[PDB]
Amino acid sequence: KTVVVTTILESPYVMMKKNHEMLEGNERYEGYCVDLAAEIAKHCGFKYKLTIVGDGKYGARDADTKIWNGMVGELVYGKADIAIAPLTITLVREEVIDFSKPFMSLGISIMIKKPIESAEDLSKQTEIAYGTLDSGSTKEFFRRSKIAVFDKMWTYMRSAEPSVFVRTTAEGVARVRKSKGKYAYLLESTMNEYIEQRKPCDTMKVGGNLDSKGYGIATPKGSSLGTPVNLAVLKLSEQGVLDKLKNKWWYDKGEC
Amino acid sequence: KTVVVTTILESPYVMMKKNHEMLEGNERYEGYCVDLAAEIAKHCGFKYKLTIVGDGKYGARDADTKIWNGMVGELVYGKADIAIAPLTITLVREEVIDFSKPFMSLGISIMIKKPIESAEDLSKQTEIAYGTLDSGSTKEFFRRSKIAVFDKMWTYMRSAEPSVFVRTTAEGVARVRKSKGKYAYLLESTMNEYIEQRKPCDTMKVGGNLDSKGYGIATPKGSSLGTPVNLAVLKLSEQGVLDKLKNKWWYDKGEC
Amino acid sequence: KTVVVTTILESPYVMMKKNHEMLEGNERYEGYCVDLAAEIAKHCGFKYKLTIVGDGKYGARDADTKIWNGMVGELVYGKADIAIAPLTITLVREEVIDFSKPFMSLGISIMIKKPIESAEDLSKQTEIAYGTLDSGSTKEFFRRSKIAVFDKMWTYMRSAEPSVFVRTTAEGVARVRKSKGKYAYLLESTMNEYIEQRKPCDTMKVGGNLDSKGYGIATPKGSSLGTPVNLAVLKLSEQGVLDKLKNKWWYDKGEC
Amino acid sequence: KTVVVTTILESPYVMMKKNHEMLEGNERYEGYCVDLAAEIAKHCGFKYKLTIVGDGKYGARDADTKIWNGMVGELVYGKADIAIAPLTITLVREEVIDFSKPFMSLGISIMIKKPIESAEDLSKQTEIAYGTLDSGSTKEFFRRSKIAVFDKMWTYMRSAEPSVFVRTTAEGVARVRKSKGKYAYLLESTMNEYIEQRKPCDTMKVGGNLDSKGYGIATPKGSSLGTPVNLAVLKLSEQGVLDKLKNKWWYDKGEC
Ligand SMILES: NS(=O)(=O)c1cc2c(cc1Cl)N[C@H]([C@H]1C[C@H]3C=C[C@@H]1C3)NS2(=O)=O
Ligand SMILES: NS(=O)(=O)c1cc2c(cc1Cl)N[C@H]([C@H]1C[C@H]3C=C[C@@H]1C3)NS2(=O)=O
Ligand SMILES: NS(=O)(=O)c1cc2c(cc1Cl)N[C@H]([C@H]1C[C@H]3C=C[C@@H]1C3)NS2(=O)=O
Ligand SMILES: NS(=O)(=O)c1cc2c(cc1Cl)N[C@H]([C@H]1C[C@H]3C=C[C@@H]1C3)NS2(=O)=O
Ligand SMILES: NCc1cc2[nH]c(=O)c(=O)[nH]c2cc1[N+](=O)[O-]
Ligand SMILES: NCc1cc2[nH]c(=O)c(=O)[nH]c2cc1[N+](=O)[O-]
Ligand SMILES: NCc1cc2[nH]c(=O)c(=O)[nH]c2cc1[N+](=O)[O-]
Ligand SMILES: NCc1cc2[nH]c(=O)c(=O)[nH]c2cc1[N+](=O)[O-]
Repeated sequence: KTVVVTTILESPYVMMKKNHEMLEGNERYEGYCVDLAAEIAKHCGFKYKLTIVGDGKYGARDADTKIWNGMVGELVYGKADIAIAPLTITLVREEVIDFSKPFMSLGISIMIKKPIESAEDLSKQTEIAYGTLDSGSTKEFFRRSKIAVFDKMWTYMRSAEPSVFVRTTAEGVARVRKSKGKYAYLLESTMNEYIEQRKPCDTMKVGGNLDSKGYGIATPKGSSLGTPVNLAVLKLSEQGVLDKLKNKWWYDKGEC
Repeated sequence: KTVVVTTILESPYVMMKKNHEMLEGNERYEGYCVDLAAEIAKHCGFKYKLTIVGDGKYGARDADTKIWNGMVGELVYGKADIAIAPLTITLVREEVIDFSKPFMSLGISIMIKKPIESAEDLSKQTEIAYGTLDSGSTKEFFRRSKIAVFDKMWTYMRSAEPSVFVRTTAEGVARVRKSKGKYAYLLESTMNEYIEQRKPCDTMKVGGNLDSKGYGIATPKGSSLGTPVNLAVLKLSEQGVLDKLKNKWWYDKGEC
Repeated sequence: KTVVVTTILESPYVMMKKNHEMLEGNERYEGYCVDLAAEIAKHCGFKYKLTIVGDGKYGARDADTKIWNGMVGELVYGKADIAIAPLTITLVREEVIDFSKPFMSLGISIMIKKPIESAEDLSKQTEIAYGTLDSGSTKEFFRRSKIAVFDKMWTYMRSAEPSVFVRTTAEGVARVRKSKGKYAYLLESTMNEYIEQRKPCDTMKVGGNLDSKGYGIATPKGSSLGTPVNLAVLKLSEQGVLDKLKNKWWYDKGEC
Repeated sequence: KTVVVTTILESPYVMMKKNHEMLEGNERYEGYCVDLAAEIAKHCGFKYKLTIVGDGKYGARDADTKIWNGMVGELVYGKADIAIAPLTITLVREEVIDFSKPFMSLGISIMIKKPIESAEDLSKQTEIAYGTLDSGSTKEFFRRSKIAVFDKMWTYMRSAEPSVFVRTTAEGVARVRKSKGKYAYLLESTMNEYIEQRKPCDTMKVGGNLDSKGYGIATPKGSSLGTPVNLAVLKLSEQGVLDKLKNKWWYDKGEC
């Protein structure tokens, strides 16, 4: 039986090809996650079909009806057999599905207009503003923080005029590019570097990751693909395959 | 029942108390892993007894007799119920034992005396020598690496005189401090930062991580502790506790 | 029973929530004294309701009818059970009501626009004018002062033109910000620091405190709350809670 | 009946006169506390006899025997009717004896040789050393402290070579004087100022008080001298008498 691989459209993980309208099957898509799916299938030996999640969400549960949307919902309700996507490994998600070892390491990073080379410097000064997404995991991390630096950041951002929070990541990047060095954006390190390697190459990632997270390949609880996929990720990590794929899709196809 | 925790003596993970002669039980030890064990036991609501691994080794499979030693041996042969230590998540270990999600991220870094800011700069120049251990993860990573930069680094190291390889990290740091800016050490980033934060403060860490690894909490295969321990690790990571413990034993206790 | 906690509307002690219309009860208020009331009630384990004093006055005795107004009136005439507010510990108030040990220390300081580093520096020179409230504790302190510096300051202020006395605190701060370094304001050190930590940040605090005063928690005479409240104040001061609460509402929420 | 006033020999509060062996009665002693006792007696209209505490201690429980020593024990066991001394208002003492409102404000301050202004700066730099007494309430303040600055200074102090903690305060000021700018002393603000005003006038108090404490007049619990002495202290504070006595014994009799 062929294995359904649910995933999401997000550059450079999964992207729609230039000549995709004429293509069919798995050839309509390309990216880091497509190559990762190919490597996992080669390691384990199964035939797979790539499918994009219908609602285009990573996955969350509502306190009202206790239902999961997105790829986590697709996994828990039997619609998909495996999720190969930039899905963050969280406790709430891990309670309902099985996560492999993280195949990519990320964290919260600072985006500026290409000095302030760390988070504490940005917190101290008020000359350069900084913002976060209007609603997201990074925003909740800032909200529920204990360290003094992040507490000061959150007290500043929550009570600030104009609203430094931004609806969507694209609007935040646009704000950073417009503000001619006045506004800094806080976001995931992987997306930060991806945008930094995009035209017109006017943004730069500065400093280190504020926290540490990871992306995992998720399977339903009690699935037969859990253990073999976990060993596949570890094998690809020690072989340097995962390092090669990140270099290819972030830098070899970069534009700077 | 009292769960036996197998552990190795490593700084700042598990060091002897300054007055361990006047103490008995788990009060004899302190460090990062002692606090981690305390929090893991608090989450799962059980009592434990810390035990230092007698062989003093992390764990590997014998080439001929196929017998594991170290904490991996203790878990495989039922001499312990958990291994709360900086145990690297690898493939063969994952095949014999169970690993949790990585509670700390590490990679190969460069140690220089307090001109070189990256591995590319290190490879291009020949003024400064550099090497790794005589045998271990770093040397095997450089031996099998197909990437051009690390391939060039390895072919330099193999054909360099005097020999750039050292017998143990202690003599590696010693040779770094004695060469007076004429030697770089390729070691784990955690040990790099720790030695950086020690007196007399004559070493620094340059560049990013060459690869990416992780330390995980090990548990015997088929144990009932694996899932609660994994959830405890995820909860501690999301609450910022692991952020605090790393900063405490690396920077707050630092002498620089 | 429910304990009535009379309070005054003063910043940053008790101020309205940014969206107090949507809220009700004790969640409708915020500030230093709200947190202090929460901790005091937690120590003594009682239920409380925050009520703003209707007259909007701290409390004084009428020289004609000998009737107290404000929160001192509420405590004397049995309209409240406790007064958790910046109430100054004075002689007549101590004669009518009971005060705890001072939970915060304050004095008379100098407010200048961001040449003078002490009160005697103000006294010796004449270029910069300075004054106090037209009616209040500071003017009376300067009036009946036998110390040479304070006596010289007072005899300058009395025989000065244009008049150096302001109607209220807001007018004094405004006159400080409308003189371009040609006017100094003599006010309480707590209000000095507060206005210093607010936008547009064009005022500073120079020199030490001219005298010593304290804010105390006031309880009705012959009540069972006095001794536990005094012990609670002492315990909170010894634990550093009072140090933290001032830092939060003065500096951690500052705008400079 | 004459009132017994227990005191402690401590400059400038209580001191022995140059011609004391010739004199008898209350004339054997002079200082800030002697003048304060005179003012309190005049306000309350009683005659008093000044006595020095036999063991020369302020007061502390001995946990094994549960017996108070010093002037606190003198008051508890009926030996003395009032204590007029630099007795800190603490939680443990307040439960057992009665304290008036504080007549003097003090705190922990930094003593240098006349570089660094504030305590956070001292914490950051490791060039200048600093340490408190081998015992006393300053170490207890530092240990219980949860703020990052004071906690990090405490962790520096605990693990420090050579031992920066000092046996006695005189040895501490001697070490500061001999250290020629290398060692800073942390102690009470009042004693800091007193030593600053004495020959050879080489030490200087710098920065601000780290915490806030106070000295109070102590009376046995449930005694008729409580409220009158409290009112006397308040009246003397509002009359400026306490300011005058502080100036007289710290500066008017200073030597710098
Ligand atoms: N450089 S990267 O973000 O593409 C990246 C990140 C990571 C990789 C591999 C790569 Cl290539 N493997 C590690 C894995 C190895 C073992 C230790 C942690 C997991 C299990 N996780 S990681 O630290 O999240
Ligand atoms: N010691 S550390 O600050 O570098 C550090 C490192 C890591 C942390 C948490 C911390 Cl505090 N959690 C992550 C975990 C979170 C979820 C995603 C990857 C694992 C599962 N692993 S990690 O990337 O190895
Ligand atoms: N830093 S502050 O003004 O908020 C402040 C001021 C003071 C505090 C505590 C704080 Cl946090 N406690 C002291 C108390 C402690 C004991 C000695 C005097 C009173 C009883 N009073 S204080 O010296 O008036
Ligand atoms: N300048 S000083 O240390 O001699 C000093 C310190 C203080 C004085 C008076 C003087 Cl002179 N009175 C105040 C008192 C006044 C009222 C408010 C707090 C107590 C009751 N306490 S204090 O703030 O501890
Ligand atoms: N960077 C990819 C990406 C991955 C995500 N994974 C998640 O589990 C999630 O809850 N939100 C994410 C947002 C993004 N994003 O668009 O920044
Ligand atoms: N704690 C550092 C450290 C951790 C290790 N963990 C392992 O699982 C391992 O096989 N070898 C290690 C060597 C070292 N080392 O000596 O740098
Ligand atoms: N700083 C708070 C503040 C506290 C006060 N307490 C009093 O007991 C009082 O009689 N007058 C006060 C004025 C002020 N003020 O300056 O607004
Ligand atoms: N008068 C100063 C002083 C006053 C003190 N009051 C106290 O209640 C105490 O327990 N210890 C003290 C030590 C000192 N000291 O540093 O000599």
